[PDB]
Amino acid sequence: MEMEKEFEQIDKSGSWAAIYQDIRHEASDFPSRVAKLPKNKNRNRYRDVSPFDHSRIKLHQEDNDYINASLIKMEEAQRSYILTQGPLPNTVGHFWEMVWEQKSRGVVMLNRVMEKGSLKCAQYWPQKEEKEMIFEDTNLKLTLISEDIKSYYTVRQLELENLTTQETREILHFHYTTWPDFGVPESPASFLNFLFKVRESGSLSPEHGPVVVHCSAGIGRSGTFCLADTCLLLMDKRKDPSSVDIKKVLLEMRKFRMGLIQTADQLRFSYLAVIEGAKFIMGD
Repeated sequence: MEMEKEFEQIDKSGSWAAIYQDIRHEASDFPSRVAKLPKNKNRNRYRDVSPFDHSRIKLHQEDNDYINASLIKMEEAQRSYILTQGPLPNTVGHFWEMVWEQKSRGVVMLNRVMEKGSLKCAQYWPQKEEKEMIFEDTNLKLTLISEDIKSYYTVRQLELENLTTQETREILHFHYTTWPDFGVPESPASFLNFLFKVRESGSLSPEHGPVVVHCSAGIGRSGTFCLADTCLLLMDKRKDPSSVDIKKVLLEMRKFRMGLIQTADQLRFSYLAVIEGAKFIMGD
């Protein structure tokens, strides 16, 4: 069924809450035993958001290999993503260790450091060229190279140096700065423009490791980003684009991380973004 008609049908009948609860009921349940070990309590932001054991990213250290992060591997679309929580005061070094070890080119951030008057993640990158950051627990150095501030997003060039080997790499930071404190955006236009800027950079392409994408918990806004990207690519690749079923794609992604898409409003917004984005994919 053409999602655009499915959309109007759900909208006229006002059944978004019912559709969304169906997804919650059918979603996969896999173990997350490592996340729940006592030694990892200060590595999790939220008690009820954990990576599954089978898909969690492992840090390359013998001490403790745990980070709250998951690999979402989309086989038909030929895209992979790492979804993670916003870094905590005690996990900023782990976060950049994972970026290094997984050979990522881009980091996508969908929240502000403070929202609703509370801290939603650590200030984990440098704000001035001449004030670099050193993460002593993981032996990394991070320097701000340049910053481009636009009305709806900011893009930063960063240098990450492995101090053990003195290798350096350029990392691109894509920061969507205008998601509202409550609810979802009224139009998907600026979110789609942002997605296309990330694509254009190479950060989603198979010559690099998976993009790292986060918000506060790494499931709501972060799930909207990867869901929209994968659905648009499938519409490009298939003979019949109307065969792409956004609920089926979301359930496939939920095999790899729990809770993706947190509200019925986020589900509706994801439909809207794909419907409007397709009017470029099909050739306009």
